[PDB]
Amino acid sequence: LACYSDPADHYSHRVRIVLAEKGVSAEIISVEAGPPKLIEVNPYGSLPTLVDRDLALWESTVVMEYLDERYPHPPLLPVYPVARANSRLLIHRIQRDWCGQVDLILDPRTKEAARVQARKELRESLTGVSPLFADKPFFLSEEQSLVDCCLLPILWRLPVLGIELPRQAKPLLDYMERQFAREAFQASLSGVERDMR
Amino acid sequence: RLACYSDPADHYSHRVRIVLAEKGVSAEIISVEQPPKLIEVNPYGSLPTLVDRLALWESTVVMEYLDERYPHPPLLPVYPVARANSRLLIHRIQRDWCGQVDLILDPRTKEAARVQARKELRESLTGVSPLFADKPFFLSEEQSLVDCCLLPILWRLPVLGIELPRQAKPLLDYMERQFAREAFQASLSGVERDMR
Repeated sequence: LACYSDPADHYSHRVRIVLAEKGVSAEIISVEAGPPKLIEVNPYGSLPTLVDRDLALWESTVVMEYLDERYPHPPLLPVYPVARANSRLLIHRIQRDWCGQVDLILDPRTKEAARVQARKELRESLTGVSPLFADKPFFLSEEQSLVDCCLLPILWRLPVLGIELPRQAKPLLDYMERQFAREAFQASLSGVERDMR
Repeated sequence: RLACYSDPADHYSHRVRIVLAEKGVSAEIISVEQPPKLIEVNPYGSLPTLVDRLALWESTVVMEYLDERYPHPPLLPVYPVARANSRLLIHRIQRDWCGQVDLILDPRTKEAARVQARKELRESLTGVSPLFADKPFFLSEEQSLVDCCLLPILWRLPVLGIELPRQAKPLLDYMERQFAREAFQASLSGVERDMR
Protein backbone atom coordinates (compact mmCIF):
# COMPACT_ATOMS: atom_id res chain seq x y z
CA LEU A 1 0.00 0.00 0.00
CA ALA A 2 1.50 3.29 -1.19
CA CYS A 3 0.34 6.89 -1.66
CA TYR A 4 2.05 9.27 -4.06
CA SER A 5 1.60 12.60 -2.29
CA ASP A 6 2.55 16.21 -2.81
CA PRO A 7 3.76 17.24 0.62
CA ALA A 8 2.68 20.83 0.00
CA ASP A 9 -0.75 19.94 -1.49
CA HIS A 10 -4.01 20.27 0.41
CA TYR A 11 -5.65 17.53 -1.73
CA SER A 12 -2.82 15.14 -0.83
CA HIS A 13 -3.24 16.28 2.79
CA ARG A 14 -6.86 15.10 2.73
CA VAL A 15 -5.79 11.55 1.95
CA ARG A 16 -2.98 11.59 4.51
CA ILE A 17 -5.58 12.55 7.14
CA VAL A 18 -7.90 9.68 6.16
CA LEU A 19 -4.98 7.22 6.26
CA ALA A 20 -4.01 8.49 9.71
CA GLU A 21 -7.61 8.26 11.01
CA LYS A 22 -7.81 4.65 9.82
CA GLY A 23 -4.44 3.80 11.36
CA VAL A 24 -3.14 2.61 7.98
CA SER A 25 0.58 3.01 7.44
CA ALA A 26 0.93 3.46 3.70
CA GLU A 27 4.29 4.07 2.12
CA ILE A 28 4.07 7.84 1.54
CA ILE A 29 6.07 8.67 -1.62
CA SER A 30 6.60 12.45 -1.74
CA VAL A 31 6.34 13.95 -5.23
CA GLU A 32 7.10 17.62 -5.68
CA ALA A 33 4.40 19.57 -7.58
CA GLY A 34 4.33 19.04 -11.35
CA PRO A 35 8.41 9.98 -11.29
CA PRO A 36 8.11 7.11 -13.84
CA LYS A 37 6.30 4.72 -11.47
CA LEU A 38 3.50 7.25 -10.91
CA ILE A 39 3.02 7.88 -14.61
CA GLU A 40 3.01 4.08 -15.19
CA VAL A 41 -0.01 3.53 -12.86
CA ASN A 42 -1.74 6.89 -13.43
CA PRO A 43 -1.33 8.31 -16.90
CA TYR A 44 -2.69 11.67 -15.63
CA GLY A 45 0.23 11.99 -13.21
CA SER A 46 -2.10 13.60 -10.66
CA LEU A 47 -1.62 13.72 -6.88
CA PRO A 48 -2.56 12.10 -4.62
CA THR A 49 -2.50 8.62 -6.17
CA LEU A 50 -3.12 5.54 -4.00
CA VAL A 51 -1.74 2.15 -5.12
CA ASP A 52 -3.18 -0.97 -3.38
CA ARG A 53 -1.37 -4.01 -4.74
CA ASP A 54 -1.92 -3.37 -8.49
CA LEU A 55 -5.00 -1.07 -8.09
CA ALA A 56 -4.34 2.65 -8.74
CA LEU A 57 -6.78 5.32 -7.66
CA TRP A 58 -6.67 9.08 -7.89
CA GLU A 59 -8.99 12.08 -7.30
CA SER A 60 -8.99 12.81 -3.56
CA THR A 61 -12.73 12.08 -3.23
CA VAL A 62 -12.43 8.68 -4.92
CA VAL A 63 -9.45 7.75 -2.78
CA MET A 64 -11.06 8.93 0.51
CA GLU A 65 -14.26 7.03 -0.13
CA TYR A 66 -12.28 3.86 -1.06
CA LEU A 67 -10.33 4.09 2.18
CA ASP A 68 -13.55 4.65 4.20
CA GLU A 69 -15.18 1.59 2.56
CA ARG A 70 -12.07 -0.66 2.63
CA TYR A 71 -11.13 0.16 6.26
CA PRO A 72 -14.46 0.59 7.97
CA HIS A 73 -13.30 1.60 11.48
CA PRO A 74 -13.60 4.39 12.54
CA PRO A 75 -16.38 5.36 10.13
CA LEU A 76 -15.79 8.70 8.44
CA LEU A 77 -19.33 9.04 7.06
CA PRO A 78 -22.77 8.67 8.63
CA VAL A 79 -24.80 5.50 8.32
CA TYR A 80 -28.18 6.58 6.87
CA PRO A 81 -28.68 7.77 3.24
CA VAL A 82 -29.86 11.36 3.92
CA ALA A 83 -27.10 12.17 6.38
CA ARG A 84 -24.52 10.61 4.09
CA ALA A 85 -25.78 12.72 1.18
CA ASN A 86 -25.64 15.79 3.37
CA SER A 87 -22.00 15.05 4.19
CA ARG A 88 -21.18 14.52 0.53
CA LEU A 89 -22.97 17.76 -0.37
CA LEU A 90 -20.96 19.63 2.29
CA ILE A 91 -17.74 18.26 0.71
CA HIS A 92 -18.98 19.58 -2.67
CA ARG A 93 -19.78 23.02 -1.16
CA ILE A 94 -16.32 23.19 0.51
CA GLN A 95 -14.76 22.35 -2.84
CA ARG A 96 -16.81 24.89 -4.81
CA ASP A 97 -16.78 27.83 -2.41
CA TRP A 98 -13.52 27.42 -0.40
CA CYS A 99 -11.08 25.13 -2.22
CA GLY A 100 -11.45 27.12 -5.43
CA GLN A 101 -10.28 30.20 -3.53
CA VAL A 102 -7.39 28.29 -1.93
CA ASP A 103 -6.25 27.06 -5.35
CA LEU A 104 -6.40 30.59 -6.84
CA ILE A 105 -4.43 32.05 -3.95
CA LEU A 106 -1.70 29.41 -4.12
CA ASP A 107 -1.34 29.34 -7.95
CA PRO A 108 1.76 31.45 -8.81
CA ARG A 109 0.00 32.38 -12.10
CA THR A 110 -3.00 34.08 -10.50
CA LYS A 111 -3.01 37.85 -11.05
CA GLU A 112 -2.49 39.72 -7.79
CA ALA A 113 -5.86 41.53 -7.88
CA ALA A 114 -7.60 38.15 -8.21
CA ARG A 115 -5.43 36.65 -5.42
CA VAL A 116 -6.31 39.53 -3.12
CA GLN A 117 -10.04 39.19 -3.86
CA ALA A 118 -9.89 35.41 -3.33
CA ARG A 119 -8.34 36.01 0.09
CA LYS A 120 -10.99 38.55 1.02
CA GLU A 121 -13.83 36.22 -0.07
CA LEU A 122 -12.39 33.18 1.69
CA ARG A 123 -11.78 35.14 4.92
CA GLU A 124 -15.33 36.55 4.88
CA SER A 125 -16.91 33.18 4.09
CA LEU A 126 -15.04 31.36 6.88
CA THR A 127 -15.94 34.13 9.30
CA GLY A 128 -19.61 33.84 8.17
CA VAL A 129 -19.80 30.06 8.83
CA SER A 130 -17.97 30.29 12.18
CA PRO A 131 -21.16 30.33 14.32
CA LEU A 132 -21.92 26.79 13.07
CA PHE A 133 -18.84 25.55 14.96
CA ALA A 134 -20.26 26.56 18.35
CA ASP A 135 -22.55 23.61 19.05
CA LYS A 136 -21.02 20.51 17.41
CA PRO A 137 -17.43 19.32 17.99
CA PHE A 138 -16.82 18.50 14.31
CA PHE A 139 -18.08 20.31 11.24
CA LEU A 140 -21.88 19.84 11.40
CA SER A 141 -21.16 16.52 13.06
CA GLU A 142 -20.61 14.79 16.40
CA GLU A 143 -17.83 12.63 14.94
CA GLN A 144 -14.77 13.25 12.76
CA SER A 145 -15.83 12.77 9.15
CA LEU A 146 -14.60 13.13 5.59
CA VAL A 147 -15.99 16.70 5.78
CA ASP A 148 -13.34 17.52 8.41
CA CYS A 149 -10.71 15.76 6.30
CA CYS A 150 -11.42 18.31 3.51
CA LEU A 151 -11.64 21.31 5.82
CA LEU A 152 -8.60 20.80 7.98
CA PRO A 153 -5.97 21.10 5.21
CA ILE A 154 -7.43 24.50 4.24
CA LEU A 155 -7.56 25.79 7.81
CA TRP A 156 -4.01 24.54 8.48
CA ARG A 157 -2.91 26.72 5.57
CA LEU A 158 -4.51 30.03 6.66
CA PRO A 159 -1.13 31.62 7.47
CA VAL A 160 0.36 30.65 4.05
CA LEU A 161 -2.85 31.90 2.40
CA GLY A 162 -2.40 35.25 4.13
CA ILE A 163 -5.59 34.98 6.19
CA GLU A 164 -6.03 35.76 9.86
CA LEU A 165 -9.52 35.17 11.17
CA PRO A 166 -11.14 37.80 13.38
CA ARG A 167 -11.90 37.30 17.09
CA GLN A 168 -15.61 36.87 16.33
CA ALA A 169 -14.67 33.63 14.58
CA LYS A 170 -13.72 32.08 17.96
CA PRO A 171 -15.89 28.93 17.48
CA LEU A 172 -13.97 28.12 14.31
CA LEU A 173 -10.62 29.02 15.90
CA ASP A 174 -11.51 26.69 18.83
CA TYR A 175 -12.36 23.92 16.34
CA MET A 176 -8.89 24.44 14.81
CA GLU A 177 -7.21 24.29 18.22
CA ARG A 178 -8.91 20.96 19.12
CA GLN A 179 -8.51 19.45 15.68
CA PHE A 180 -4.88 20.34 15.09
CA ALA A 181 -3.99 18.72 18.45
CA ARG A 182 -5.55 15.34 17.61
CA GLU A 183 -3.13 12.46 17.14
CA ALA A 184 -4.40 11.52 13.68
CA PHE A 185 -4.11 15.07 12.37
CA GLN A 186 -0.58 15.43 13.78
CA ALA A 187 0.29 12.14 12.09
CA SER A 188 -1.04 13.36 8.76
CA LEU A 189 1.31 16.37 8.48
CA SER A 190 4.10 16.35 5.96
CA GLY A 191 7.38 17.98 6.82
CA VAL A 192 6.56 20.90 4.51
CA GLU A 193 3.16 21.29 6.20
CA ARG A 194 4.62 21.24 9.72
CA ASP A 195 6.89 24.12 8.72
CA MET A 196 3.86 26.22 7.66
CA ARG A 197 3.13 26.98 11.34
CA ARG B 1 -43.17 14.35 -1.62
CA LEU B 2 -40.12 13.47 -3.82
CA ALA B 3 -39.46 16.07 -6.49
CA CYS B 4 -36.63 16.99 -8.80
CA TYR B 5 -36.11 20.49 -10.14
CA SER B 6 -34.61 19.72 -13.56
CA ASP B 7 -33.34 21.63 -16.60
CA PRO B 8 -34.97 19.73 -19.48
CA ALA B 9 -32.11 20.69 -21.80
CA ASP B 10 -29.12 20.01 -19.58
CA HIS B 11 -27.08 16.78 -19.47
CA TYR B 12 -26.44 17.03 -15.70
CA SER B 13 -30.19 17.03 -15.04
CA HIS B 14 -30.56 14.23 -17.61
CA ARG B 15 -28.21 12.08 -15.46
CA VAL B 16 -30.54 12.34 -12.50
CA ARG B 17 -33.67 11.75 -14.66
CA ILE B 18 -32.08 8.47 -15.84
CA VAL B 19 -31.37 7.36 -12.26
CA LEU B 20 -34.91 8.28 -11.15
CA ALA B 21 -36.36 6.26 -14.01
CA GLU B 22 -34.04 3.27 -13.35
CA LYS B 23 -35.10 3.19 -9.69
CA GLY B 24 -38.83 3.54 -10.45
CA VAL B 25 -39.24 6.01 -7.62
CA SER B 26 -42.28 7.96 -8.80
CA ALA B 27 -40.49 11.41 -8.53
CA GLU B 28 -42.27 14.72 -9.52
CA ILE B 29 -40.19 16.30 -12.28
CA ILE B 30 -40.32 20.04 -12.13
CA SER B 31 -38.99 21.69 -15.28
CA VAL B 32 -36.89 24.84 -14.87
CA GLU B 33 -35.85 27.11 -17.77
CA GLN B 34 -35.74 30.45 -10.36
CA PRO B 35 -38.81 29.02 -8.54
CA PRO B 36 -38.91 30.38 -4.99
CA LYS B 37 -39.25 26.89 -3.45
CA LEU B 38 -36.04 25.98 -5.28
CA ILE B 39 -34.13 29.05 -4.06
CA GLU B 40 -35.61 28.40 -0.58
CA VAL B 41 -33.96 24.95 -0.32
CA ASN B 42 -30.99 25.56 -2.63
CA PRO B 43 -29.59 29.09 -2.41
CA TYR B 44 -27.23 28.39 -5.36
CA GLY B 45 -30.33 27.80 -7.52
CA SER B 46 -28.51 25.07 -9.42
CA LEU B 47 -30.09 22.19 -11.30
CA PRO B 48 -30.76 19.40 -10.73
CA THR B 49 -32.04 19.75 -7.19
CA LEU B 50 -33.81 16.92 -5.41
CA VAL B 51 -36.32 17.74 -2.66
CA ASP B 52 -38.35 15.58 -0.24
CA ARG B 53 -39.61 16.02 3.31
CA LEU B 54 -34.18 16.64 2.16
CA ALA B 55 -32.60 19.11 -0.22
CA LEU B 56 -29.77 17.92 -2.43
CA TRP B 57 -27.97 19.18 -5.50
CA GLU B 58 -24.91 18.40 -7.64
CA SER B 59 -25.63 15.47 -9.91
CA THR B 60 -23.13 13.06 -8.29
CA VAL B 61 -24.48 13.79 -4.79
CA VAL B 62 -28.04 13.22 -6.01
CA MET B 63 -27.21 10.05 -7.96
CA GLU B 64 -25.43 8.40 -5.03
CA TYR B 65 -28.22 9.38 -2.60
CA LEU B 66 -30.73 7.72 -4.94
CA ASP B 67 -28.59 4.59 -5.23
CA GLU B 68 -28.29 4.31 -1.41
CA ARG B 69 -31.89 5.24 -0.60
CA TYR B 70 -33.55 3.04 -3.24
CA PRO B 71 -31.42 -0.07 -3.63
CA HIS B 72 -32.97 -1.79 -6.66
CA PRO B 73 -31.67 -2.07 -9.23
CA PRO B 74 -28.15 -1.48 -7.89
CA LEU B 75 -26.35 1.16 -9.97
CA LEU B 76 -22.96 0.66 -8.31
CA PRO B 77 -20.86 -2.40 -7.52
CA VAL B 78 -21.10 -3.96 -4.05
CA TYR B 79 -17.45 -4.25 -3.14
CA PRO B 80 -14.98 -1.43 -2.39
CA VAL B 81 -12.50 -1.94 -5.21
CA ALA B 82 -15.09 -2.14 -7.98
CA ARG B 83 -16.98 0.79 -6.45
CA ALA B 84 -13.77 2.87 -6.46
CA ASN B 85 -13.19 1.91 -10.08
CA SER B 86 -16.69 3.11 -10.94
CA ARG B 87 -16.26 6.35 -9.06
CA LEU B 88 -12.91 6.94 -10.82
CA LEU B 89 -14.55 6.29 -14.23
CA ILE B 90 -17.21 8.88 -13.40
CA HIS B 91 -14.44 11.37 -12.52
CA ARG B 92 -12.58 10.65 -15.79
CA ILE B 93 -15.80 11.01 -17.81
CA GLN B 94 -16.39 14.34 -16.09
CA ARG B 95 -12.86 15.63 -16.59
CA ASP B 96 -12.19 14.43 -20.15
CA TRP B 97 -15.59 14.21 -21.83
CA CYS B 98 -18.03 16.42 -19.92
CA GLY B 99 -15.47 19.24 -19.93
CA GLN B 100 -15.59 19.11 -23.74
CA VAL B 101 -19.37 18.95 -23.84
CA ASP B 102 -19.60 22.00 -21.61
CA LEU B 103 -17.04 23.88 -23.70
CA ILE B 104 -18.97 23.19 -26.94
CA LEU B 105 -22.30 24.29 -25.43
CA ASP B 106 -20.99 27.39 -23.64
CA PRO B 107 -22.21 30.49 -25.54
CA ARG B 108 -18.87 32.23 -24.81
CA THR B 109 -16.69 29.64 -26.63
CA LYS B 110 -14.95 30.71 -29.89
CA GLU B 111 -16.38 28.67 -32.80
CA ALA B 112 -12.84 27.52 -33.70
CA ALA B 113 -12.47 26.23 -30.09
CA ARG B 114 -15.80 24.38 -30.45
CA VAL B 115 -14.45 22.68 -33.57
CA GLN B 116 -11.36 21.61 -31.64
CA ALA B 117 -13.33 20.33 -28.69
CA ARG B 118 -15.55 18.33 -31.08
CA LYS B 119 -12.43 16.72 -32.62
CA GLU B 120 -10.93 15.90 -29.20
CA LEU B 121 -14.17 14.38 -27.87
CA ARG B 122 -14.83 12.46 -31.10
CA GLU B 123 -11.32 11.00 -31.08
CA SER B 124 -11.38 10.17 -27.38
CA LEU B 125 -14.72 8.37 -27.66
CA THR B 126 -13.43 6.53 -30.75
CA GLY B 127 -10.28 5.49 -28.86
CA VAL B 128 -12.40 3.94 -26.09
CA SER B 129 -14.97 2.32 -28.45
CA PRO B 130 -13.21 -1.10 -28.40
CA LEU B 131 -14.00 -1.47 -24.67
CA PHE B 132 -17.71 -1.56 -25.58
CA ALA B 133 -17.19 -4.89 -27.36
CA ASP B 134 -16.17 -6.60 -24.09
CA LYS B 135 -19.15 -5.91 -21.79
CA PRO B 136 -22.78 -4.93 -22.53
CA PHE B 137 -22.63 -1.83 -20.30
CA PHE B 138 -19.64 0.46 -19.92
CA LEU B 139 -17.04 -1.79 -18.30
CA SER B 140 -19.88 -3.58 -16.53
CA GLU B 141 -22.30 -6.47 -16.81
CA GLU B 142 -25.13 -4.29 -15.43
CA GLN B 143 -26.40 -0.72 -16.00
CA SER B 144 -24.61 1.61 -13.57
CA LEU B 145 -24.08 5.22 -12.62
CA VAL B 146 -21.21 5.21 -15.13
CA ASP B 147 -23.77 4.64 -17.93
CA CYS B 148 -26.04 7.29 -16.40
CA CYS B 149 -23.24 9.84 -16.86
CA LEU B 150 -22.32 8.66 -20.33
CA LEU B 151 -25.75 8.36 -21.99
CA PRO B 152 -26.67 12.07 -21.75
CA ILE B 153 -23.42 12.94 -23.59
CA LEU B 154 -23.96 10.28 -26.26
CA TRP B 155 -27.58 11.30 -26.76
CA ARG B 156 -26.28 14.84 -27.51
CA LEU B 157 -23.66 14.01 -30.15
CA PRO B 158 -25.82 15.41 -33.01
CA VAL B 159 -26.50 18.73 -31.25
CA LEU B 160 -22.81 18.83 -30.31
CA GLY B 161 -21.92 18.51 -34.00
CA ILE B 162 -20.12 15.18 -33.54
CA GLU B 163 -20.49 12.17 -35.81
CA LEU B 164 -18.67 9.01 -34.67
CA PRO B 165 -16.77 7.11 -37.37
CA ARG B 166 -17.75 3.53 -38.36
CA GLN B 167 -14.58 2.46 -36.52
CA ALA B 168 -16.53 3.20 -33.32
CA LYS B 169 -19.11 0.45 -34.05
CA PRO B 170 -19.14 -1.17 -30.57
CA LEU B 171 -19.94 2.24 -29.00
CA LEU B 172 -22.55 2.92 -31.66
CA ASP B 173 -24.09 -0.51 -30.91
CA TYR B 174 -24.06 0.34 -27.18
CA MET B 175 -25.93 3.58 -27.97
CA GLU B 176 -28.54 1.67 -30.03
CA ARG B 177 -29.29 -0.77 -27.19
CA GLN B 178 -29.18 1.84 -24.43
CA PHE B 179 -31.36 4.46 -26.11
CA ALA B 180 -34.12 1.87 -26.58
CA ARG B 181 -34.14 0.74 -22.93
CA GLU B 182 -37.35 1.59 -21.05
CA ALA B 183 -35.75 3.70 -18.31
CA PHE B 184 -33.63 5.77 -20.64
CA GLN B 185 -36.68 6.39 -22.80
CA ALA B 186 -38.63 7.49 -19.70
CA SER B 187 -35.85 9.91 -18.75
CA LEU B 188 -36.12 12.00 -21.94
CA SER B 189 -37.61 15.45 -21.82
CA GLY B 190 -39.43 16.89 -24.83
CA VAL B 191 -36.49 19.22 -25.43
CA GLU B 192 -34.13 16.20 -25.46
CA ARG B 193 -36.35 14.27 -27.87
CA ASP B 194 -36.10 17.29 -30.24
CA MET B 195 -32.30 16.77 -30.24
CA ARG B 196 -32.66 13.66 -32.48
